[PDB]
Amino acid sequence: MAEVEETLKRLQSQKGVQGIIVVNTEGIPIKSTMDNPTTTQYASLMHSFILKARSTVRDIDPQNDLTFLRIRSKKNEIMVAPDKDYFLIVIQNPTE
Amino acid sequence: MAEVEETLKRLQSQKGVQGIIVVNTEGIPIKSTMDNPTTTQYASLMHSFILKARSTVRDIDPQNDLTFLRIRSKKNEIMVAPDKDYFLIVIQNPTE
Repeated sequence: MAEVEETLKRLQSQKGVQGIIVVNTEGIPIKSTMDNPTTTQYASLMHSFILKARSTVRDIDPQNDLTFLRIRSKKNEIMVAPDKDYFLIVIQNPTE
Repeated sequence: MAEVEETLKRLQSQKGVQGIIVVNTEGIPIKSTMDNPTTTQYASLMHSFILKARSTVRDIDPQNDLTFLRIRSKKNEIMVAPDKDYFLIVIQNPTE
């Protein structure tokens, strides 16, 4: 938990970050700064993102693994990837 | 089409590139450098990939549109995004 808190501090301290969400293996948002309705949705939505893309990646090759999933949108970029036992979600302005 | 072809030559000319594929909205790989079975599979799950995320993003909000899909793997990084009427896919070694 502290790990995410250490990164959230610098993120929320810098300009560009819109909010950081953290979901556990159970699916519950252990921590989040986004909106109420925006967090609850992102929790499952994001969690399902890596879950869906994962089953697909397996088709890309026999021996593969997921460790990064970005999606540059029109509003902002939300970084999401599989962690030890949780799903990190970093939302902020676009970089591309 | 030519645009993608111009970028393919340079890519195939440089190291790192594993293989580039060019699929349309219908599902026909106008261009491909990978293997026979490797192309069909890639172009197969390709359309299924965008259709998967595009279906999820709809939950994030009403007004939006994906324009970048990157997935860092263990074998290589596969980046794909929506084009004029096709889906460009650049496969090569990892960058980050």
